[PDB]
Amino acid sequence: KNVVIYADGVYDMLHLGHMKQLEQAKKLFENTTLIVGVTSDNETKLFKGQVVQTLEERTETLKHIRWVDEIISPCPWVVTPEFLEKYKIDYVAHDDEDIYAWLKRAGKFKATQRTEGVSTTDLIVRILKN
Amino acid sequence: KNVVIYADGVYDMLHLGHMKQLEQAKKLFENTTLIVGVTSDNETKLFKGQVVQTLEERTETLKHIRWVDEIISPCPWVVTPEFLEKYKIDYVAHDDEDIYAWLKRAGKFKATQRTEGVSTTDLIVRILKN
Repeated sequence: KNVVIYADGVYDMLHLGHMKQLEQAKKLFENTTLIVGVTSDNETKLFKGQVVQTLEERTETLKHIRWVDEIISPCPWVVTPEFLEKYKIDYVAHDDEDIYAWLKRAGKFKATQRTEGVSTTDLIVRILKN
Repeated sequence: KNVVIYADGVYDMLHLGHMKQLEQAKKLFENTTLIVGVTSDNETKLFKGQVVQTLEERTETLKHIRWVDEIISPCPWVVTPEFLEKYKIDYVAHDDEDIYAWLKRAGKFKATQRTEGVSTTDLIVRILKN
């Protein structure tokens, strides 16, 4: 009955938006194991953009999050069909050409949603006003 | 065998330092309930200083933290002997005239430690360097 969910991300400067998305992934089924993948510094910078926190710093915050059962750190930048078999992953949970088309084709994709404005970036934007 | 621990604080822009301190409070005994108190905006500003996040925002992040079992939000600014009886609190866990002298006199004080440099403040100080 237990369903293995895989949620990968950069998880830089973790905020409420990330936490609610992890909650959503954890609660996709009644009984789950939520594995979180944390992207490497090099690949994040190479493919996405600057990261504030190191891999070690981003990974350590995640172990304090209620919803997180297991962590793969660093994780592969691109999910492969082989990765799913290796870790017995039933669904990939991530926000939504389409690099997820093959997961949806297989019935293994579970969309999760981000929250805007809750970001550590925005909180410093809110300050300074004084 | 279950021990009720009370850890109050502002918990503004929660970072790894706060999370490790909550972990420490949760793990003071083999079996605990960790109650976290979240200070009101007014009293925090009046007695300590500016707060970035609202009470609602500081409280909501805490419900995502593995170690947190219960939340009192808002909490009283000053712990009283009556508060301990009301909530059946066995120990107050907080970093260390001495407003905690009466708790230590009663055997009800458990010191916990903060971590420096892990603060959201310092992370923006680390950036900008680019």
